[PDB]
Amino acid sequence: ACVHHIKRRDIVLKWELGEGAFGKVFLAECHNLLPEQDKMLVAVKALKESESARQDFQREAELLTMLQHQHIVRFFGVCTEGRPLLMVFEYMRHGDLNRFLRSHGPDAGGEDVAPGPLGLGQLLAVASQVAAGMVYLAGLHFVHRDLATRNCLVGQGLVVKIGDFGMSRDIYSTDYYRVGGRTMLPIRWMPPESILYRKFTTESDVWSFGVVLWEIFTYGKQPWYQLSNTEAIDCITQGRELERPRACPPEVYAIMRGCWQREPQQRHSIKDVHARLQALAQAPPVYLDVL
Ligand SMILES: CC(C)(C)c1cc(NC(=O)COC(=O)c2ccc(-n3cnnn3)cc2)n(-c2ccccc2)n1
Repeated sequence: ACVHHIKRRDIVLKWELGEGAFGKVFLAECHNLLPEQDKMLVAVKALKESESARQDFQREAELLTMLQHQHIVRFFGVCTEGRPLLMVFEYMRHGDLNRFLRSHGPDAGGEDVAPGPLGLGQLLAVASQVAAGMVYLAGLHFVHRDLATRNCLVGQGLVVKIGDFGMSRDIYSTDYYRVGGRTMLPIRWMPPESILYRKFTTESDVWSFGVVLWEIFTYGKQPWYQLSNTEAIDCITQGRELERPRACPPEVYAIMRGCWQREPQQRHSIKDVHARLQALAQAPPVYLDVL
């Protein structure tokens, strides 16, 4: 295929970062990858096992290459020469966004972030970048089907990027409802038409962003954490909706409710939601203090 390739001798593994059921991730040095950077760090996902998995690897590499954008996960290329098959990603300091949110919550500094909880303007900065990525995917008419903070990485300078990780099914297994045997539905992020009728569209993606907007202002709490999976399915289908968090100002909770309209056709577009959040994010301290 028309993906970029990387020679094994340029890659040098340092240590393991994480281990899913279908993939290990390592930190590694990569030589001669970029022009200005002779020696840079990278994340290296190694494929596990099977003849069926070799095809899924192929599909990922193609999708990732053609769907590159400032706020989508950065992908350099593969290493086909000799097993195991490697995928080279850009290394992201702070890990996934859920972990980052939990570590800087109201439960009581650093290089990238001030001490204590994240500020209103900092929270809105994260919401805007995640929103910016969904405008790009909506534009090309690709549906994510599993948008959450656990599938968002954070880097140096608090740069946030959207992805889709198989490690999330192991680390955050509680966030999925198992069905059939090998299927896993993230019911707490899904709209009514997805749960009942099993239809996923761009409108079903906006609902999930509303739930992602709720995650951020709760500093990474699970939606409907008090309810079990079956209790949560009853709750969403019967039209009951999440509360406004303590950190969330009224103006921002209006944007969540905007995403949560029952009939899909009456929900707001992702472009208009981004417009509000980016405008709100870049607003001056005088405006945001009275917000
Ligand atoms: C563009 C979008 C969102 C539609 C998409 C993206 C992916 N694939 C990924 O996200 C994969 O990423 C990593 O494996 C990864 C692991 C570890 C790291 N890192 C840790 N520390 N630093 N980096 C960084 C990436 N898709 C996919 C498509 C088909 C099948 C499966 C997945 N679909």
